Amino acid sequence: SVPSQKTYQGSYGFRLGFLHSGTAKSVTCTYSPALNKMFCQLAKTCPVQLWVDSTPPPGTRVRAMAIYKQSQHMTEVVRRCPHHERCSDSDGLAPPQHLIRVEGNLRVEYLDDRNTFRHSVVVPYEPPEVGSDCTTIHYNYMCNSSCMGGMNRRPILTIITLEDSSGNLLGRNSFEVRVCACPGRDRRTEEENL
Ligand SMILES: [Zn+2]
Repeated sequence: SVPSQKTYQGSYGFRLGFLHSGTAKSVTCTYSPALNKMFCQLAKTCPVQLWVDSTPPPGTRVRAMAIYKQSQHMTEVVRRCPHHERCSDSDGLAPPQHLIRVEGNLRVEYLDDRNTFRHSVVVPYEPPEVGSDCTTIHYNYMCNSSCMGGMNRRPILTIITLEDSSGNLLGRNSFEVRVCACPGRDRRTEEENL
């Protein structure tokens, strides 16, 4: 089937935020508010912020999953291409087929859905620090959008879900993603078409 991608702030006022990085040649990750699209480099740190109005109960978890944006590819599971799947970039935690990984969190958990076969990565939800207003999760995309045999130029969306310790849905948000070599340039160019 196909995972829901409907925005749902829920009772905790769950929202996503991103760094305002700009489009200079040096940027490794930059978000476009106009396109609700993230442009980032392969395996590089991609900061995604979790903003809430109320602190979720203990045991709450955060899940990330990718799905193809185009309706004619939506049913196809998003996974790494043969090359990167076989490439030796393993961190010892993430399965080799998974596109999305989380770095700097030893409590990260990966899942191959037994029924839908969709891949996803989840971490415990942690309240914002003192003086801090949001929680930051560092994601890494282990395949380029252009990868032959993988996404193969097909656009993807990343769906972030907030769930309780039992898996019940608490909140949902999403954004488009493009993994490329020059995020800044690519973002600036796609926004010109506006
Ligand atoms: Zn690849």
